[PDB]
Amino acid sequence: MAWKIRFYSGLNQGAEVSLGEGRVALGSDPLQADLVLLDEGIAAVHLVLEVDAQGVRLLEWAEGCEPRQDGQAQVAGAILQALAGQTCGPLRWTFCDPQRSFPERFPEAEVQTAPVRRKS
Repeated sequence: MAWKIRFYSGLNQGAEVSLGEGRVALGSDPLQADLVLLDEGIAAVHLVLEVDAQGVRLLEWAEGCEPRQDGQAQVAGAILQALAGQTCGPLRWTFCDPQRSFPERFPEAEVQTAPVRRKS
């Protein structure tokens, strides 16, 4: 198989799965999801990827979430980077080639500091 995925959230924490070529839907509904995710806030179809030998492409995701890669919002059609930290709301995951190892801890990202404004 082409790639493997590791989950770092929810009841899937620590799970690892090898992926062949084609469409991969992740979500809480087993009728619609290739990878069943059990966590609060996971949609019936939460995230849809297209996998081939060359890489992993982001296709679709649940309303109310924004897919991010090391904190940066991604758009439909983006090619995702192996071993970067992927998030989509509650879901945290990464992927890599079968000949490489996953980090034990989810990849930390440098996020810019938020502005704040005191209320009164």
